[PDB]
Amino acid sequence: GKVKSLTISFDCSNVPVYSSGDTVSGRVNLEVTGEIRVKSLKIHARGHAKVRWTESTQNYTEEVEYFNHKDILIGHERDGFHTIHSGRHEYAFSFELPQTPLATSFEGRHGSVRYWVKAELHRPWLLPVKLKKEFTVFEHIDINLEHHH
Repeated sequence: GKVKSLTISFDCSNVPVYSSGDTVSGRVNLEVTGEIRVKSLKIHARGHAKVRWTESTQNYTEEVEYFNHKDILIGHERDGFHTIHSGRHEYAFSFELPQTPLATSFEGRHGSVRYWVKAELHRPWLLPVKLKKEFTVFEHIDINLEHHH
């Protein structure tokens, strides 16, 4: 069998922008011909900030992780032998972002803030296939409140 395509998509028009408290939902999309044996399909979602600065002249950098979510969508972490059959497969995933403040996605001279989901397809006697896809976070969008009578 052969993996013909492996992609990540985010469920939503515009591309979804996320913020504190939001659920990020998406899928790992896999197209296969024939059959393939897999150990696991894993996802790893992460948000982090990295910054750079100079001091009289020794250069420094600092990193902070905002969250780190891991999930096994197929198989088992041990290194299961699940079989993916001919056709198209969309493996759903979802996770919730922290409710506390999250820095806006950013790339600049002095540093960056990045959020992403990484998918890993692990197969017997083969190197993992790894794919990353960024998603955009805004610190401030629209705070939804509810009122009751």
